Amino acid sequence: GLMQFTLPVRLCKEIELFHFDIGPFENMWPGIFVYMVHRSCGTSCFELEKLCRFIMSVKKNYRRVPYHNWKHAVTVAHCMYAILQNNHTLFTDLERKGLLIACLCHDLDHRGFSNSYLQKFDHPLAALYSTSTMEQHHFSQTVSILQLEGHNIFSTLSSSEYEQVLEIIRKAIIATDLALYFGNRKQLEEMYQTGSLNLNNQSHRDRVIGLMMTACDLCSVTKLWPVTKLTANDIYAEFWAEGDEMKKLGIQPIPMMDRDKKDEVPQGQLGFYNAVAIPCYTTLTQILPPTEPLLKACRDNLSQWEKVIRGEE
Ligand SMILES: CC(=O)Nc1cccc(-n2ccc(=O)c(-c3ccnn3-c3ccccc3F)n2)c1
Ligand SMILES: [Cl-]
Ligand SMILES: [Mg+2]
Ligand SMILES: [Zn+2]
Repeated sequence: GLMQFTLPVRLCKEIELFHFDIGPFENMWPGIFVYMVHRSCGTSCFELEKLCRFIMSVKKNYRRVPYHNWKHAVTVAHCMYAILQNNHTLFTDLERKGLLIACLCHDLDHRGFSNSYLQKFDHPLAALYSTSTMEQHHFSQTVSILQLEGHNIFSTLSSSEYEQVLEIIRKAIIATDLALYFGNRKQLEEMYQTGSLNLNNQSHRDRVIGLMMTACDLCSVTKLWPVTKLTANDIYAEFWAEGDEMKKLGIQPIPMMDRDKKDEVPQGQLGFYNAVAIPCYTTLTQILPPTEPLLKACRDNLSQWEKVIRGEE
């Protein structure tokens, strides 16, 4: 009960910032997550014994892939921590509980392949879940782990609170399907602009939580340039492996996934910043002003990629 987690001074201070990098010491990441739960939620939200057992089972069920791995899980959870801490009074106790867990679990058992590759391969999961294929699998994996003996971190919640938090977690994980982001952000853009955005409207909160999930999921593009640039390598290592597997199915991959077209990555990054990342953080900053540093950091990285093209690096 009186057992706090305490980080070294540099981490204690920098973990509060949006651009925090969780570092290369894997064995400190569970402790970093618990620290964030305790400050974001309370030392009472979860039983430490059950939480620690849940975290280590989640870790085991992430695969050794270049990008969609345990480090991504904890990175995405830290961005959500930074959003929640900078918007103290806007979120319920259940929401803060649900969303950190949703972020830790959002890519459970990822193989490093897109929904499109699963469908073209004719993977069994594509027959089970026709849309948001991997995201329905990630939620399924989350429910499976919660149901292991001694792993139900929500046990002290009432029956209705339990149904609510699992519904927050389901919608949050489904919302990390980037195919769904484009329409979600458009709707939020319309609602903010016409003044009809109402955070007491559950359908509206759901949409805002959706956008927070996209923002946390993409947060590699909101780090300092050296982190963003080095993470790009891991992201493209998966894209190129998927490209190889498309060629093995007798399909020419889109240039983004073709390792013969590495020359075109810098211009491909501009499109992604301009079509996806900047619009995401812009709409997020409009709804939640204290998340502005994500947009500023994203714009700085856009400027760095422009410099790569202009041959200045
Ligand atoms: C451009 C478009 O319209 N669609 C699209 C679709 C999927 C991927 C990317 N893509 C390209 C370049 C990147 O750096 C990233 C990117 C940056 C941080 N995270 N992701 C990311 C990685 C894997 C899966 C989804 C992700 F969002 N994503 C673009
Ligand atoms: Cl891979
Ligand atoms: Mg995902
Ligand atoms: Zn993800």
